Amino acid sequence: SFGCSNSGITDSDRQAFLDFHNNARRRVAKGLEDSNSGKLNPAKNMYKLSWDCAMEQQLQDAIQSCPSGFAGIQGVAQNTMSWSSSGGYPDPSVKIEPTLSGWWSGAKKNGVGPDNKYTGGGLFAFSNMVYSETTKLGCAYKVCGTKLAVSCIYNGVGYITNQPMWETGQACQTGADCSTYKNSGCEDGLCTKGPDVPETNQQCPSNTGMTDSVRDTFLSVHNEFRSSVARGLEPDALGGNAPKAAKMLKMVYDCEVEASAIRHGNKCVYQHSHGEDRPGLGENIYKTSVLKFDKNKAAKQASQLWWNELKEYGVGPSNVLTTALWNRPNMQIGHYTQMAWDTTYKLGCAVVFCNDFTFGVCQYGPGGNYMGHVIYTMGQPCSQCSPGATCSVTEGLCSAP
Repeated sequence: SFGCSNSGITDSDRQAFLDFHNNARRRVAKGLEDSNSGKLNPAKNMYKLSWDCAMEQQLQDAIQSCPSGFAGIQGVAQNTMSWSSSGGYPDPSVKIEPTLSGWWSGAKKNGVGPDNKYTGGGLFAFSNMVYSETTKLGCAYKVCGTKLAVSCIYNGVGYITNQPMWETGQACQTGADCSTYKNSGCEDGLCTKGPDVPETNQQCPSNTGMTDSVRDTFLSVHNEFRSSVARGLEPDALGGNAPKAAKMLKMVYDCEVEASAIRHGNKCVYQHSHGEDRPGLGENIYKTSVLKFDKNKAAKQASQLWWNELKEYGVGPSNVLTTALWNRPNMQIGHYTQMAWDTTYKLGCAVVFCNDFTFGVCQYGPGGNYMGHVIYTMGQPCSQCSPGATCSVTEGLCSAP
């Protein structure tokens, strides 16, 4: 049906954009898509795209003059292609397939790394098409005399350095296999996103700018990484895995710590707050060029980019945060350390839409990154938890709340 008002393209065009993307996504998911050398890895959690009229209309409005470069539309990644011909374009629909196949040819021509990680080398356009967490699609073309621009925008970002375009696994069998969004369906190996759950703010009613869904994203992503690291499961670029943690505390969400992150977030200056403005609190910051970026997507991406420091740069088996590891050229580790800091247990975050970037701030109480100190005490999980605390060996986190 589509139900789009835009007369710039036809339904037949919308169906050709949409089908090309989903057929190619399903091929990847099924492990059937060619690479430069063998087959691409199969995909779990590979979502089917749905058409979005609002996304389509906005993109259509931006290309009326066949501009050079990117539209700068909010909340989305963009793919773009320009054609020239002295004969003009009496049937622009015939350029849909070679545009999309030209975007797609990224992977076959250059290849994709063993973890399906984005590294560029010419995967930009392929990454937007294939990105597993993307659920919405909007495309449009415009004729400008002898010039044709064909473009698609996507509600997910696939060009982030070292982030996996998709996770290797079997394609979904039922909707229970789709882990990215709750209550997803499954159509022949493609996950299908259901309707959006309404955003609530019951955890911290005095604060403005944050919602419960975003809080639980930060909190669960933090805790799950701390659980993983305490049990010896997290890879370290400096050798093997990071050591087991003896007394890794489970984080709780804290409204006051949130209110403090919100204050700094609302200033819209990409830098650390002064330590006296967050007294006794650690801090992690994040921005992305994408404007008005989904707050949950921004929370998950920020958390992972901070965490990735361990597998990218490394800490080593002593687990000590040293000035020698700190001062490494082009290597930062301090965002990861604060996330893994065992004495740190209150989390409060903010995601603020600034006019220049989506800004993400998390604050940490009591706050780590003591120079010359271990990031966490090393030993068997739960071994050194405080006298009255609970801990399971299958999670490895000391908790009292």
